[PDB]
Amino acid sequence: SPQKPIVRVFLPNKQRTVVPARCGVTVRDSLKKALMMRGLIPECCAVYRIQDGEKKPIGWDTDISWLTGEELHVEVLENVPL
Ligand SMILES: COc1cc(OC)c(/C=C/S(=O)(=O)Cc2ccc(OC)c(NCC(=O)O)c2)c(OC)c1
Repeated sequence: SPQKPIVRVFLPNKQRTVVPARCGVTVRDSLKKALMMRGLIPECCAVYRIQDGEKKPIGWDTDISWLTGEELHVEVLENVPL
């Protein structure tokens, strides 16, 4: 059934957006909107999601429709954060 699923991304500065689980869409497209909805840009950010007290670094080329229902984190790449 054509349901509208969503995945919420925590933007930089501890904000949070929500994007539909865009099928055939990479993180970059979906969450570049996410940045722009805060007024930010996808250039200076990285995308990785916090799991069990840990971090699972996602790829900007990752298909976002697999990350549905799961909240992501976008963290500013300042001086290459590990
Ligand atoms: C900060 O930048 C953004 C922040 C947003 O939010 C904080 C939204 C979007 C909010 S939203 O409410 O439209 C998400 C959304 C979509 C579909 C849903 O069901 C199908 C539901 N269901 C739960 C509910 O209705 O609350 C929620 C944003 O969108 C581009 C950008």
